This record gives sequence, C-alpha cells and structure tokens, in this order.
Amino acid sequence: GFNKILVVCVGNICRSPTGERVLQKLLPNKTVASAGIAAEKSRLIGKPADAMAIEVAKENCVDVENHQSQQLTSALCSQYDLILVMEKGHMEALTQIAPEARGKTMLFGQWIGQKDIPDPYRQSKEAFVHAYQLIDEAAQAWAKKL
Ligand SMILES: O=P(O)(O)Cc1ccccc1
Repeated sequence: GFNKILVVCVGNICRSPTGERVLQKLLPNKTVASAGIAAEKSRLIGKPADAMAIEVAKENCVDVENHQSQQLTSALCSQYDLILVMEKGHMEALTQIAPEARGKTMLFGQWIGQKDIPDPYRQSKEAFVHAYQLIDEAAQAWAKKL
C-alpha cells in the first residue's frame, strides 16, 4: 500500500511541485509532497513554485499555489512509501543523501517509456508547457497503477 508519495527534482520549484499537485489531483485519497535534491545549496528553501509553473498548471486546472520548496533529506524519505524522481540521473544524487530509500525510489516517467522530464527553469513559458505535458501523461499512468 503506497499512501505517501514524494516527488523529487533538484530545486523543488518547477517539476517536482507540478508533479506533486498533478498526482495529488488524480489521487485525492493519497498524500503527495515534493522535495529538491539541491534546494538548500540553491538557496531555494521556502520559495514558491516558479510563476510559469503555477500559470501553466492553472491553465490545466491544477493548483500549484501555496508551495514551499524543501530540501530532500534521509528523514524526509523515511516518511514516504514511494519516491518518484524526475530524471534517472537524480537516483545517484538521492542514494548519496538517503541510501536506504533506493528500494522505494522510481522514475516519475516510469510508465511512459521511462522518460526523463526536462527542467524548464530559466526558459520561456513554452518549456514549462512541454514539462507539464510529460508530467501529466506520467502522472495519469501512475494513477492507473496505484
Ligand atoms: O525544480 P527544478 O524543476 O529542478 C528547476 C530548478 C531549480 C533550481 C535549480 C535547477 C533547476
């Protein structure tokens, strides 16, 4: 039984808050949160989701308001049943932080051909559109399996 899901990216301002809120809307009886591998080093802790990420999600009827970026820690990992990373490369960075969490760590895009979800940060709204499309397709697949 996977009830608590942690969506992980690097800053926790773009992809991972979007994935959190998209999955949360699809799985209302589950607890979905998100965290960033380098949120602390990037000085992003407490920051809201990127304005374009909020805007694009809003246009797809998903609320990414009231988000606060947080750092991924071993303690945080122990609280969640399933961990979903945005890129395959994030796994090595995750294991460095929480080696014990590798067993429950999977790819957000696992069921859509194990696709990595590209970072739209610092780019135009079109890049955020692209990322949302992939996150949406990926989350819809996870929801069918959970
Ligand atoms: O939260 P994301 O989607 O990784 C965007 C981002 C945020 C900070 C540093 C790099 C990339």
